[PDB]
Amino acid sequence: IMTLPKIKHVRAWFIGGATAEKGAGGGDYHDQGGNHWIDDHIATPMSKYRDYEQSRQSFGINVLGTLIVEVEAENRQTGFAVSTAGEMGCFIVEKHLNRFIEGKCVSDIKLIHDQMLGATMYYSGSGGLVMNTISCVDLALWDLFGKVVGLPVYKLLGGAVRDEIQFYATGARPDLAKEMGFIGGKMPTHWGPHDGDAGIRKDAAMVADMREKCGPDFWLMLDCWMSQDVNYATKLAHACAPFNLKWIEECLPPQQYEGYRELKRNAPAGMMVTSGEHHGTLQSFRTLAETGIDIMQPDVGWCGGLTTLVEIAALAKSRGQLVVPHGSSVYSHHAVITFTNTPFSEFLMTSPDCSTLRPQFDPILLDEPVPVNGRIHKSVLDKPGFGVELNRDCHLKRPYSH
Amino acid sequence: IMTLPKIKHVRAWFIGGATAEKGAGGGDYHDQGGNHWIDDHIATPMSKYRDYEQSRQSFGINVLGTLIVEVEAENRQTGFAVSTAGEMGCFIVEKHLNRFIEGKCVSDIKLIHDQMLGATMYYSGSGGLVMNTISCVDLALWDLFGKVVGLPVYKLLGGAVRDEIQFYATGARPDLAKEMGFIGGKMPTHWGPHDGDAGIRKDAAMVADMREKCGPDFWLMLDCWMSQDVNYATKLAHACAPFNLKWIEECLPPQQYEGYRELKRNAPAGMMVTSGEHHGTLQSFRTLAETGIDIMQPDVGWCGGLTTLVEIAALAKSRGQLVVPHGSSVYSHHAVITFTNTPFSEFLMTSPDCSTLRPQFDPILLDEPVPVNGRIHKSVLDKPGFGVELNRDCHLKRPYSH
Ligand SMILES: O=C(O)[C@H](O)C[C@@H](O)CCCO
Ligand SMILES: C[C@H](O)[C@H](O)C[C@@H](O)C(=O)O
Ligand SMILES: [Mg+2]
Ligand SMILES: [Mg+2]
Repeated sequence: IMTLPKIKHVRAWFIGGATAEKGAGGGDYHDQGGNHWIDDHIATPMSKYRDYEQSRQSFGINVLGTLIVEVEAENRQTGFAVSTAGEMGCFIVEKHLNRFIEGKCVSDIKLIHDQMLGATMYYSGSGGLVMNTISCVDLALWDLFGKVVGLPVYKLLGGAVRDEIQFYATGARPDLAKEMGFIGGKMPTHWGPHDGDAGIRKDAAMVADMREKCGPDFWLMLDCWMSQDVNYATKLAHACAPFNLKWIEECLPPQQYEGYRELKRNAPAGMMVTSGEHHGTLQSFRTLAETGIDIMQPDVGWCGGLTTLVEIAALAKSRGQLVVPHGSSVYSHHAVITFTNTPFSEFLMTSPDCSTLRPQFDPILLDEPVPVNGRIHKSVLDKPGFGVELNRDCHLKRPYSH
Repeated sequence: IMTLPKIKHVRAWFIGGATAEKGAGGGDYHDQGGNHWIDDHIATPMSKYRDYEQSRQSFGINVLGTLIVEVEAENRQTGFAVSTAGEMGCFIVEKHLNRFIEGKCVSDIKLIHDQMLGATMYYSGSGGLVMNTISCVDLALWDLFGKVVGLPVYKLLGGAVRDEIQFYATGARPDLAKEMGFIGGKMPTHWGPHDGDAGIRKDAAMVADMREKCGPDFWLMLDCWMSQDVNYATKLAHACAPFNLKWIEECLPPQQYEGYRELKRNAPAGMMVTSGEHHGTLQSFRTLAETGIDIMQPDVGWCGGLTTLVEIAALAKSRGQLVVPHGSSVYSHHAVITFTNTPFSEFLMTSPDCSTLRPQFDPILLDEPVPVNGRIHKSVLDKPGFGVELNRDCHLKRPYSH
């Protein structure tokens, strides 16, 4: 029998965010610099305001920054993970959650997870900031466990059900993505309800243009980042039907379950409606799944962690729905390669102009895998835990201790 | 016409919490000391764990502490409010929300509220910590506006619809509350699902005992603080029917809307099922209301603020449902005294043994009204804003600035 060490320490750091260096990248996808496609007039719940229409950074989409959680075993072996939470995330880990982590066996992952959810239920809001923090701890624990055992997380889960992961790319250049080998391209909408018919015409024209440039089989999708209402989303969906838009994503704020049910009913035949990247907790996904949307897209570092993601996958599978996680790099790779119902995955372009394969969490992860010709072979993931190391060269800050 | 000043500064402080003095009380109801009824073997989602069964403080119900938000107008007049968020709440106000507040007219309350919701949607989780912070800002704004205009918030809202507010008391001593003049007493359950039939027997016996001591007309209620499941809650509800328990509260975690619908259907005839203190955003309450529960109980400082509470009241009223806010002291008083569908209100005993009328938010609020003979006359609320001043004698800490 294999002997397992206990967890000795848990520590949290952060980079980027309102109290560090702006544009640090890493865990917080939106903590970028200037002239980045990911901040180029993207439609949001705030773009109806003139002062917040051109830039998401202007309303503060980058204030949190990156949270880094590292768990150390008694034998000095360590595991870690990153997510979006920054300094406040550090407070939660160092001043609250540490009590459930330290002293546990490295294999007590599900126990620690349940205790974190139970202990923070009174202030977690079942999603967002607090759940991002819990997710980061969960991932760090899986990483440590796999590194202690000497196995990649995907093998601990029951092995891969496919030899490689195929990706679609999210960014402003589906055409460049096709050249890179991706199977599809998801573009962000730039106009919203306040833009009316003109907004619909413009975003639909954007899709029409890429359809002409990419061909019929390369998938095209629209990401709406919680910026619409049912009527606008319905009009946009129908305006894009002629171009065989594969799916229209997150048209509504997360609490609007009833609206998603209506939107899905109104959707053009064969066109999928998706959401989920901002939802958290298994129970929320149960409610989301029952709205009838085609694909739920939890972010492994935001939905509650790998422990929760695996449950969401089972939920979707029981209903014949697909689960295609939001970004997440290796944290998603090790999970989805084992999911029969995750036939493809997402790669969110961190490259300012979507012309290069800059790593998903650049530069916080050392040796971070990137799709080559739109794919990541399972052999690439054949390393202990999630297979990466923390880039200690980054200016990590430790705001709290215990 | 009256001239209104612009908002010049917004500042956040905190007391209590994991990074200050434990047991500070104030905004965080649970940041108490030892031997307090509010921490006496209260059933929770964590009490199934032996190490966290006896005390909620042990699992960290007190790590956040009190958040204090003060908004200052150009004319030097100030308004403020308190809630549960502490240090992290300060980060959110000083490093993110300040951009939507400063520079606005003191009357731009609803605008600032919508911008706070839109700008934090990507990490707010629609409730909990972030929403508590937003609520605190909202309340501070109403306070400032009323103080600038020279009117109590309840008059700005459209006046009182009753001359006094009648209260029920939450605590371990319904009998002592009856002597104090309260119209009812809500007790916390001490056992949970893991305790099975014995747990049900014990909490039901507790209700039976108070029914014998208090008489038939004094109301009795059970608060279950998200600690049960549908079957346990159903059994407990039926076990308490013989004693005419008025309602059984928050039996399930907030995301379990489907469970609440089932619980309400299973409830004994005439017995009410309530929840809502941990829910946030108007949309969540729409979903909650549709489960059919009888009373929604948002906390003004957690649900999104006064701006949101007024909307929730309209939602409930449109359906014939009642809205009875969770604690909140003056922040609830000024709102509910104007609600036709809030016939009574709650006073959560901060007194360690529920024998005295220690102020709801003691000691952070100066001149904080307390029910006298179970009531608060509207004349008591006849002061600008929410009618109270910040107890600057407390050891307020300013972790962030901008
Ligand atoms: O699904 C995703 O990769 C994210 O939602 C992309 C998002 O950050 C860009 C805004 C699109 O409207
Ligand atoms: C005593 C209970 O656990 C809560 O702290 C009280 C709260 O839920 C209320 O409704 O007052
Ligand atoms: Mg998306
Ligand atoms: Mg309650």
